[PDB]
Amino acid sequence: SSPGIWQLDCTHLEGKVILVAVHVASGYIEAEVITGQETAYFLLKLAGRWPVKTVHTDNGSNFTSTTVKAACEWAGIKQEFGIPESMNKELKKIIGQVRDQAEHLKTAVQMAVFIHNKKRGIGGYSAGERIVDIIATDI
Amino acid sequence: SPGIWQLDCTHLEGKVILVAVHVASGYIEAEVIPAETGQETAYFLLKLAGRWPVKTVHTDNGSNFTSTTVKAACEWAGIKQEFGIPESMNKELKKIIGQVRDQAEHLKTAVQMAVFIHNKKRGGYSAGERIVDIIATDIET
Ligand SMILES: Cc1ccc2oc(C#Cc3cccc(CN4CCN(CCNC(=O)c5cccc(C#Cc6oc7ccc(C)cc7c6CC(=O)O)c5)CC4)c3)c(CC(=O)O)c2c1
Repeated sequence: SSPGIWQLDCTHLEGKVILVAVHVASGYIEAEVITGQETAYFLLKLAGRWPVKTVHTDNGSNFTSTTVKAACEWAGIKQEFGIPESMNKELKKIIGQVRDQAEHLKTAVQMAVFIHNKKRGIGGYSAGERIVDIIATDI
Repeated sequence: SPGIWQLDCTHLEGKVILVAVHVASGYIEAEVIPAETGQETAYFLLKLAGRWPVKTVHTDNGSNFTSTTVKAACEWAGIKQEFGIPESMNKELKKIIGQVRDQAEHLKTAVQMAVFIHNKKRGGYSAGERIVDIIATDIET
């Protein structure tokens, strides 16, 4: 039972910070180029869109943001340390494939997210379909 | 109507709030645009299409037909912009936004709290469960 289990991490590119959330069971990702207020905002707007019940991070930075805890409490997210970067260097390759189609890094990040979530291998389901499948199976 | 959406704008506290509605489910996506249209709308649409099936976006004025960036995003992501929109849920949303406004320093935070409530509440099924139900019923169909 991992419908609402997510992984949260940072990555960096062109001197900017990319927050990345991974739905662990599906591989589905959401990201944004941005501190604690920013992380809390990102988590709230994630949690309004998917079932978000547990978020795992692997360092201490999110345990020291008062707004992040406030977001956790408001939305009912347990923020837990540990495990339930192949994804960040998979996201970075795609960002590289597209970087010249957009003026802003923002945009190239979101095109890369698009491709990651929509792409297949050939057959089966994309990450975007799996997360919907997982959730639909759930209720 | 799996990938059918309608896009509209609302205003609070001197700000603009882009609001995307998945017509069949009532599920909504919103964001406080710092500016007004243009590359803000194109970015919002690209994010949206990276998350959901977005095939047809309906609007009922001419504003989005005059943005080259919006047109570039429609064609990058495979979204047909279509005019006409044949409901009152900017109304609802601001109702919830008022219920929570004192819980957030920033209007955008309070908008996103309103989206949360609208999508999760009921009863039977919430908008958030329906859009998933509708989409999962479809992949297997
Ligand atoms: C083919 C194609 C397709 C798509 C395309 O698209 C584009 C584009 C674009 C673009 C154009 C212009 C501009 C920008 C970015 N612009 C926007 C505003 N940006 C301010 C951020 N500002 C906070 O993020 C912020 C600021 C302050 C506060 C917070 C917060 C919070 C918060 O959250 C909470 C959650 C829960 C709880 C309990 C509390 C909180 C709180 C605290 C509270 O409230 O109590 C957040 C700056 C940058 C982007 C292109 C063109 C291309 O590229 O070729 C393109 C091409």
